[PDB]
Formats: sequence, structure tokens, C-alpha cells
Amino acid sequence: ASRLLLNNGAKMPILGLGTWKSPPGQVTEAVKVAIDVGYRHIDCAHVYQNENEVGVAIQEKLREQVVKREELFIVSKLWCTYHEKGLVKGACQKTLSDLKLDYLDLYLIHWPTGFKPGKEFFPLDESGNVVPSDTNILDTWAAMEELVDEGLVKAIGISNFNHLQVEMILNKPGLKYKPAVNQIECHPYLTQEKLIQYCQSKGIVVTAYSPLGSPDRPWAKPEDPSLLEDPRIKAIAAKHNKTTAQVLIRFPMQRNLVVIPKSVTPERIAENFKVFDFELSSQDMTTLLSYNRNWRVCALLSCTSHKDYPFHEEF
Ligand SMILES: NC(=O)c1ccc[n+]([C@@H]2O[C@H](COP(=O)([O-])OP(=O)(O)OC[C@H]3O[C@@H](n4cnc5c(N)ncnc54)[C@H](OP(=O)(O)O)[C@@H]3O)[C@@H](O)[C@H]2O)c1
Ligand SMILES: O=C(O)Cn1c(=O)n(Cc2ccc(Br)cc2F)c(=O)c2ccc(Cl)cc21
Repeated sequence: ASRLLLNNGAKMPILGLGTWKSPPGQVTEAVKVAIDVGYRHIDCAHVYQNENEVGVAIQEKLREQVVKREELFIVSKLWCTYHEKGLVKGACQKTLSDLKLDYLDLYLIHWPTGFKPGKEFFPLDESGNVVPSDTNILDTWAAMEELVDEGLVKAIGISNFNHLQVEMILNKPGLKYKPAVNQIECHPYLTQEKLIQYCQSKGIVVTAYSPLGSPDRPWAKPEDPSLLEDPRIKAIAAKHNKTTAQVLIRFPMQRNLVVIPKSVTPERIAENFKVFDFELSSQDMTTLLSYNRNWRVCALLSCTSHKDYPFHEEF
């Protein structure tokens, strides 16, 4: 297909519209044009602060007529603030409320990373770091096995999230459910060859976030790296009379992956979905993998002393 095989027998589309960065002012149009175009998969979250407006679009595309609930794939996540098994529960409730649906297709633990509950989405040190939470990897996994049992969510998994932390959850006693998917970032400057064959190896599904390198990331500086604007990628894209975003987007798909591109911009929603027409050669595939600088983009660093920090091993 256009559509990978979940452990829960279900069928996830290869391509979806990301929704991180997308103001409440741009996100209903973005989603309704993605639907008229053809994306049936979307990636939301409660942090994005836009879910409610993602929803109404879905809602009027449904009730207008273009799509059926069945044929959707909505994905969302658990904030760091309700790793509390007692609180996992409400977290899926007001998101499903937000969304205006009665179920969700795949639910994520947003981070390996527990922080202390209150209003603030990121409670800070008094000096540098996040105020963590005593909460627990596999004991939070359970609070959402519970969510499947109760009907709320058809399937379940992890965001980003290393070999260690994965390999814990399937060694958990009493293990009722398997993670479906491991949402990680990937792109040409981290290819992550080796948790290619752990994640997936042995045997869960990978969704590549930030496929374009994310150049509207709040910590937006560098001076330097620039996947959209890179000389040697530009030429791949020229060869296929396609664009670089296209080449970028095709790239995870072709490694057995799932891609969530974001844009709010109707032009490039409709454009970003235009990627089934070409196959990258064996050489672009070799090359765009030779580009691996090990270079993280989501990265956050007032959380770095926290025990469950994804990015402290190599895979
Ligand atoms: N679990 C996680 O921690 C996590 C973290 C990061 C990302 N994700 C998810 O994955 C999705 C994708 O990542 P992203 O938001 O990080 O970054 P991204 O999709 O790689 O990059 C977003 C930016 O690329 C620009 N763009 C997109 N298509 C383009 C095109 N054809 N030509 C030129 N520019 C284009 C967009 O412009 P405009 O949008 O300004 O038009 C936008 O600001 C997110 O929306 C999010 O839901 C998950
Ligand atoms: O979480 C997301 O999907 C997107 N996203 C993100 O990626 N990080 C980085 C980050 C946060 C916490 C930890 Br722990 C590690 C990290 F590196 C953010 O700070 C972030 C901030 C606000 C919102 Cl609305 C989304 C964000």
C-alpha cells in the first residue's frame, strides 16, 4: 500500500500532516485542504495548543462529506505533566474532547519524561533545569494499556525514546500490549542507521518527525545547517524534476518509514503530498544517508540531568 501494518492489525498511512507550529488561526484551513488533497493521517498533541482547531476541520470534513471517520488516522500525545498514572486518564479525555472524536487511533507518551503536574507545560528549576516527576516509564505504559481496554484508543506507543527505554517496556512483567510505533526524529543529518534495526528488528513501526529539518523551531538560529537549502540535496531534486521537501519526505518513506511533514501553507500541503510518482535510486539512498552528521534538532537542554533523558546513549 500507502500504508503500514500495526501490531494491532491496523493500518497506518505512510504520510501525514504534522501540526507542530501551526497557529489556531491557520490550522482548520490547513487540515481541510489536507483532507481535500488526500492526507488521511495527522499528527497532533495537547502541547501544540491547537488540537481544538485541528478538530473542527476534521469535523466539517466528516460532516461536509469528503471523508469517513473510519479512514482517518488521528494520532496525539500525553504531556509530560500527566505521567502520573492517575492523571493519564484525563489527558486523553480533554484531547478527545479537543478533537471532537470518541476515539483516537494511536496514542503516545510524548516524552520519556515525567514532569511535575500543574498548569505550566514546563516547570522549571528555580535555577536551570525541569522539575521532574518520580513517575515511571513502564508504570505509565500501564495507565494507557488501560485506555485500550477502556475503548478510548485503538492502539498505543512511544515518542522518542531510545533502545534502553524501548527494551524496558517489552521486558515489563504483566505486559498486556505492544508499542505500535516509536515516534522519533529523523532526516539526513541524523539518519540513525542503528535504531533502524532495533525498532523494527524485532518489531515496531517508525514515524520520522521533523523530515524537513524543522526551520521554524523556536530555537531558531544557527547560522548554518539547512536541509531545505542544502547544495547537494537541491541537486537530487533537480534530477527528478521534484522539489527538495519532496525529496526529503520521500526519503523516510523509502526506508520503511512514516513521515510527518508540517506545513500551514495550502500551497505546500498540496505539494508535500505529491510524492508517489518518483522512486529514489539506490544512489540517492546511499547519499542522503552519507549526510549523517549525528545532529539533533529537538534536543532541549534544561532537561538534561533528568533520569529519563532519551539522548544519553547512541541509539
Ligand atoms: N513527538 C515529538 O516530540 C515531535 C517533535 C517535533 C515534531 N513532531 C511532529 O512532526 C511534525 C513535523 O516536524 P516539524 O514541525 O518539527 O518540522 P518540519 O515539518 O520538518 O518543518 C516545518 C516547516 O517546514 C516548512 N515547509 C514545509 N514544507 C515545505 C515546503 N515544501 N517548501 C518549503 N518549506 C516547507 C514549513 O513552512 P510553513 O509551515 O511555515 O509553511 C514549516 O514551518 C510536527 O508538526 C509535529 O506534530 C513530533
Ligand atoms: O514535544 C514536541 O513534540 C515539540 N516540541 C519539542 O520537541 N520540544 C523540545 C523538547 C521538549 C521537552 C523535552 Br523532555 C525535550 C525536548 F527536546 C519543545 O520544547 C517544545 C516546546 C513547546 C511545544 Cl508546544 C512543543 C515542543
